[PDB]
Parts: sequence; C-alpha cells; structure tokens
Amino acid sequence: DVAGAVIDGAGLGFDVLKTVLEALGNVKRKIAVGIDNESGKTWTAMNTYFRSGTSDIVLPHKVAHGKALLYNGQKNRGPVATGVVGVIAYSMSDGNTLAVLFSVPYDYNWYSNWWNVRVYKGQKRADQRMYEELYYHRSPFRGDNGWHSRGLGYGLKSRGFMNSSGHAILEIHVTKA
Ligand SMILES: [Cl-]
Ligand SMILES: [N+]
Repeated sequence: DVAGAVIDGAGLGFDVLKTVLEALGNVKRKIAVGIDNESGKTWTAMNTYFRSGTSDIVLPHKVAHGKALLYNGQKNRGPVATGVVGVIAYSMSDGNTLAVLFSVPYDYNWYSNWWNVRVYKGQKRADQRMYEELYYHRSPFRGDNGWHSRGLGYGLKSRGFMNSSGHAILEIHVTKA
C-alpha cells in the first residue's frame, strides 16, 4: 500500500490514497493517484511528464488486469508558490496509450484542481504537448469532490473522482465499455 506498488484492483479506495498522502509528510501541495486497471490488458509504464512539481516514486512498471497502481507527486520543495501538475502515460498491450492528467494548483483563490483520462492511438510519451491537449482541449474534469465517467473509445471507459483541496486524491477506474 505504498506509492510505486500495485495492489489488487478491488482494494483501491480513498483510504489507500489517504495513506499515500500521509507518507509524503508535511508538504503544502501533494497528490496520491490510484488507477485501477480493469481493461483486460496489461499496462507497461512509459513516463510521467511534470509541468511542475516532482515525484520520488518510479511509476509501477507492470500493471496487470485486475491490479491498481499507486503513485504520488508533490510540489517542488522550497519557497516556490507552485503546485503539482503532470501527465502519466502507460502503454497498453493493444498498442495504444493510456494518459492521465492531474493538476493541483498553488493558489485556490484563482485556480482549481483538474484531471483527465484519454486513450491515444499508438505509443505516445507524456510531454508538454500532451499536457496542453489534456488540459486545454480534451474537456478535463474538475477535482470537485464528485465522480465523472466518460467512454474512452477502444472498448474502454473511465470513472474517476478527485477532491478539491491541495492534498489531492485521484481515484480512477478503467473498465471495459
Ligand atoms: Cl483553474
Ligand atoms: N512552508
């Protein structure tokens, strides 16, 4: 139940994600991400792109059907008024790419949490262009303490939940449509 590990998919829940948050300690902005793979395919880590912030965790390399990966991120350490924003990319054994955006801002006077999930045709690494697509162009979900569902095409669908504060949990389930 640590970031960088995989757990049985059925075990994923907000308690495990709070555990992940608690392990990062006293930092101002941080995120715990759990993504439950119920897609019928194996996922292999590609990379994480950070627009800002960092993780000390390696993406779980192999995520079999029926497993959830756990991951985390935090703001850059130090007197920088910035949050943690980035895109995770996994390659799926059908030849496509699962991409996940998470965005936790510094200033909640003016900005809000967001996330997004998309499947890309072919093998595509996470990068600043992918961030811009996920954030500006592909209808991200607000981290509004609510669940959101969307078909992903490719026979899959996504259902996820993110809270609205600067200690963020993001729980996503990828299932057969
Ligand atoms: Cl915003
Ligand atoms: N601080």
